[PDB]
Amino acid sequence: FTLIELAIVIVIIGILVAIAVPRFVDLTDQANQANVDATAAAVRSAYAIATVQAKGIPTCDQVFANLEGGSTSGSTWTSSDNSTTVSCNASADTFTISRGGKTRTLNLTVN
Amino acid sequence: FTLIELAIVIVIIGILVAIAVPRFVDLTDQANQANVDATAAAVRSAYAIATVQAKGIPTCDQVFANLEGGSTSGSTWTSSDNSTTVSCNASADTFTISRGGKTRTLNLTVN
Amino acid sequence: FTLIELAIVIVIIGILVAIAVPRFVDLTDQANQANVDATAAAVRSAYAIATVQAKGIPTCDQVFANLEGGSTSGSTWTSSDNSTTVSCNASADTFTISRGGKTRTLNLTVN
Amino acid sequence: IPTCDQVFANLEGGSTSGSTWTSSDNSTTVSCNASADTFTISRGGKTRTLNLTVN
Ligand SMILES: *[C@H]1O[C@H](CO)[C@H](O)[C@H](O[C@H]2O[C@H](CO)[C@H](O)[C@H](O[C@H]3O[C@H](CO)[C@@H](O[C@]4(C(=O)O)C[C@H](O)[C@H](NC(C)=N)[C@H]([C@@H](NC(C)=O)[C@H](C)O)O4)[C@H](O)[C@@H]3O)[C@H]2NC(C)=O)[C@H]1NC(C)=O
Ligand SMILES: *[C@H]1O[C@H](CO)[C@H](O)[C@H](O[C@H]2O[C@H](CO)[C@H](O)[C@H](O[C@H]3O[C@H](CO)[C@@H](O[C@]4(C(=O)O)C[C@H](O)[C@H](NC(C)=N)[C@H]([C@@H](NC(C)=O)[C@H](C)O)O4)[C@H](O)[C@@H]3O)[C@H]2NC(C)=O)[C@H]1NC(C)=O
Ligand SMILES: *[C@H]1O[C@H](CO)[C@H](O)[C@H](O[C@H]2O[C@H](CO)[C@H](O)[C@H](O[C@H]3O[C@H](CO)[C@@H](O[C@]4(C(=O)O)C[C@H](O)[C@H](NC(C)=N)[C@H]([C@@H](NC(C)=O)[C@H](C)O)O4)[C@H](O)[C@@H]3O)[C@H]2NC(C)=O)[C@H]1NC(C)=O
Ligand SMILES: *[C@H]1O[C@H](CO)[C@H](O)[C@H](O[C@H]2O[C@H](CO)[C@H](O)[C@H](O[C@H]3O[C@H](CO)[C@@H](O[C@]4(C(=O)O)C[C@H](O)[C@H](NC(C)=N)[C@H]([C@@H](NC(C)=O)[C@H](C)O)O4)[C@H](O)[C@@H]3O)[C@H]2NC(C)=O)[C@H]1NC(C)=O
Ligand SMILES: [Mg+2]
Ligand SMILES: [Mg+2]
Ligand SMILES: [Mg+2]
Ligand SMILES: [Mg+2]
Repeated sequence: FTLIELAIVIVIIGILVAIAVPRFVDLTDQANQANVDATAAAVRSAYAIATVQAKGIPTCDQVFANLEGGSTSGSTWTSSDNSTTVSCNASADTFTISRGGKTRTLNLTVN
Repeated sequence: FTLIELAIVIVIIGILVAIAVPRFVDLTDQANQANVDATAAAVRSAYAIATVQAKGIPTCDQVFANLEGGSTSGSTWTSSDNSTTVSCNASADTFTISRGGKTRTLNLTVN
Repeated sequence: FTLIELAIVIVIIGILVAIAVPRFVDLTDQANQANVDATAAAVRSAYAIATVQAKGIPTCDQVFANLEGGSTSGSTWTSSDNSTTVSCNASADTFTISRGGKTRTLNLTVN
Repeated sequence: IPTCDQVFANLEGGSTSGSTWTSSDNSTTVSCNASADTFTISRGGKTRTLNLTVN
């Protein structure tokens, strides 16, 4: 390369640097909260559907039977990507929904 | 970097900019209205259930006992995320449901 | 940005596009039908309650006195969001319930 | 269902003249055919079509 071309390069490098560039940000807290909230809405609907199926107060299993996005092991349901959990305390008439420390609780009577 | 690579970069930057990009929009008015409406539906059902429990006209507390998503302090119920409110005027036979300035009123006889 | 970063961006844009995305659909016909049907159920109950209050065949006004979700101007009742209408033809012993072109008719004797 | 103008109101990088939006550097175009429930996006002969119901 000629000295002129190198001089031009030395100029242009200095100008294509000293742009702004975005930071990466750990937005997983906000996303986890929305996941927990959307899951809580789904649990309420799944419970409501279960009260028709049960013709009365539903069992914990009847509620989780109506959730699509995951699998269940006795008294708990887990999203297929394992981070979101739902669980009953059937004696405490309560569902807890949680993901990455974000959490929500539904006080729905269940057996 | 060579001058050719910088020239190519100067071209491509100018083309990956001058896309469209969406505006963020404060859609909280539309969402607040839907929250107030969904809550109003819940209050009507909670009231209807309360008329069976009460075997007659229900008390303001008997109505709020049938709402899941929050807590009550005398004559008012508040969503667990505190922005949605329901309140009785038991002398005025009225429930008011409100959130972020969006509001609805139910004229249900209560004591 | 380097040419490599722009190349990576050109690849990833092409893959985050060419997802599926849902269509918006005007489901207002199905929702309007359900509104008309739910309102028709309410009119039947309001009429039945009115036959006890009247100790006989009720007046058109005695029937609408038992409906919560709206207001009345002589011989018609309108939802507080004005789109759903109920009206008597007291000479034709008929109530018509309608919303957005969806309609239902109840042949209940009234005066 | 939104109008063609309500859709373009939400795009930042350009301007609109009835039924079309154009990037501020004028080469990228978007246009509605509101009767055909379609948006066409194009630039320098490269093109894409979205079948979204609009009025
Ligand atoms: C929901 O299903 C999913 C998959 O479908 C998953 O498997 C979940 O976990 C379970 O998975 C297995 C069963 O399918 C595990 O074995 C386990 O079962 C649980 O139940 C066992 C029998 O009730 C229990 O065993 C005990 C016992 O039999 O008494 C309880 C104690 O561990 C006990 N130990 C002591 C010291 N008291 C013995 C123990 N003995 C000794 C000396 O250590 C055994 C014989 O070694 O075992 C299991 O311990 C277990 O609770 C279960 N996973 C767990 C919790 O490990 C399934 N349900 C859920 C949500 O757990
Ligand atoms: C519903 O429950 C939730 C939580 O479960 C929440 O706590 C709500 O608010 C209340 O919370 C506390 C009680 O649990 C507060 O103390 C408060 O109580 C209300 O009732 C008090 C007694 O009736 C009342 O006190 C008065 C009084 O005793 O007369 C009323 C006046 O304030 C009065 N002042 C004057 C000048 N007349 C006195 C006052 N005196 C002076 C000289 O200032 C006191 C002695 O300092 O107090 C309280 O004022 C209060 O109304 C209540 N929160 C509020 C409203 O602050 C609970 N209910 C709801 C919805 O409020
Ligand atoms: C139910 O209540 C709600 C609110 O509570 C709502 O107001 C409804 O609509 C009514 O609202 C007003 C009354 O509160 C309106 O004035 C109107 O009243 C109706 O009754 C009037 C008197 O009976 C009637 O006026 C007439 C008349 O007096 O004869 C009838 C004719 O219009 C007549 N015109 C002619 C050419 N014959 C005259 C007219 N004269 C001329 C030369 O034009 C007048 C003097 O200008 O008026 C009204 O016309 C009206 O029917 C009523 N709203 C309407 C229908 O406009 C209330 N009831 C319902 C459901 O309507
Ligand atoms: C979107 O906005 C941007 C800027 O905000 C841009 O301006 C776009 O282009 C338009 O810009 C002007 C209007 O703001 C132009 O005038 C033009 O307007 C269009 O509408 C005119 C009236 O509807 C139209 O005129 C007509 C007519 O009035 O009938 C249609 C024919 O041209 C007609 N000719 C004949 C032979 N039938 C007459 C013509 N008569 C003769 C004898 O020639 C006139 C009187 O000379 O004119 C215009 O022709 C035009 O369509 C519009 N730019 C264009 C298309 O030229 C704006 N909208 C878009 C996207 O176009
Ligand atoms: Mg139980
Ligand atoms: Mg009372
Ligand atoms: Mg009659
Ligand atoms: Mg159309």
